[PDB]
Amino acid sequence: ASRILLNNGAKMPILGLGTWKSPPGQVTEAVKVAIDVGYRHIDCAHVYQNENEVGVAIQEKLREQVVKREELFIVSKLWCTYHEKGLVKGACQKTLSDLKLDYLDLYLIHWPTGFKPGKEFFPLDESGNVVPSDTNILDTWAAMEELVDEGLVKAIGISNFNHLQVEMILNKPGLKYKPAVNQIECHPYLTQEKLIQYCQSKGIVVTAYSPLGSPDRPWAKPEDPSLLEDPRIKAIAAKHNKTTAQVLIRFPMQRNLVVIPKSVTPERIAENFKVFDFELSSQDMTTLLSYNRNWRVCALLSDTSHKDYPFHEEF
Ligand SMILES: NC(=O)c1ccc[n+]([C@@H]2O[C@H](COP(=O)([O-])OP(=O)(O)OC[C@H]3O[C@@H](n4cnc5c(N)ncnc54)[C@H](OP(=O)(O)O)[C@@H]3O)[C@@H](O)[C@H]2O)c1
Ligand SMILES: NC(=O)[C@@H]1C[C@]2(NC(=O)NC2=O)c2cc(F)ccc2O1
Repeated sequence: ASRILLNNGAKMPILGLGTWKSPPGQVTEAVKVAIDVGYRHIDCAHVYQNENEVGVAIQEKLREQVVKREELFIVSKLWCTYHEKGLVKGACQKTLSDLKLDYLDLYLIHWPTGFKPGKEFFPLDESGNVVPSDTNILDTWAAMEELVDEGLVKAIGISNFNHLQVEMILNKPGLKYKPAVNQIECHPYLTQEKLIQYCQSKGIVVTAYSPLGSPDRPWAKPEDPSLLEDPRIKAIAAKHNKTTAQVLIRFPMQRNLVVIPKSVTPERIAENFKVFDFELSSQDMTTLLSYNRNWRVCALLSDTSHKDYPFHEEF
């Protein structure tokens, strides 16, 4: 099936288009192509600095009647410098304005770490450390709950939350809405079995980010492992007459995950959508799971000192 049911009773497309690092001069055409070929979920964020250009694409395709607003599933995220109760609404509203939407289908707390508010996304002290916010995740969650009750967003969720942090929200006194989604890094080198099982056990849908191992990540190094070039994964793809990327996308789909590969290349945008026509075997799935090495693309390395830094815990 192409959509998964969320605990808010809305349906979410299991395949979306990622937009981190998509250049502003290329992302409007990328999102136009993606909607033309069938994508109905766009993953965005204010920190990516391209929401205006994403929005231009969405609005044109609504105008052209290629799609209806109800058929789209648009996702954005609250940056770390906006965890303050009094800043959350304006951050959401700026995203809405830029995307030229009147609601978001899903708004996520981007990280459990809150940072000092201000112009800088990574505010630093004179010694180079990121300056934190004294706001805690539970008060940030209540501010997200307000957004639902104001009609700005249909669902709220979290991202890069470890199992104890998810539990902290689930156990929040006075909890009004559970998180619908936990968006986390997930691919054959970081298979996340524990955190996924916990989230699914609670009714929280997991979205897999960097599913191709983010080969365009700014800090990539030639000696890092490469999913797209892994000959073991290439061999599974060849067996199935699909590309390696297509296997990497289908793999989380069969774990009941949502997945959000990024591309600004039209050919690849289309390739990446052609994953509803084949099935990996259970053996294939277990083999791909065996490649785990707890290798992370996104570990927020500039702020491992934060109280709420998520990746010291084992999961
Ligand atoms: N919540 C968070 O903290 C968080 C963190 C990281 C990512 N995310 C989200 O997850 C999305 C996906 O993760 P990501 O951007 O890190 O990386 P990714 O989707 O794993 O990999 C994107 C890279 O793969 C290339 N690529 C795409 N399709 C390909 C194909 N079929 N064959 C060969 N290469 C292909 C892209 O190139 P081209 O673009 O040149 O075609 C780009 O260089 C992000 O864009 C963002 O929306 C969220
Ligand atoms: N270093 C990290 O782990 C994160 C990753 C990350 N990419 C992403 O999609 N979400 C993120 O937060 C990102 C994006 C940025 F625009 C800037 C920094 C940045 O850092």
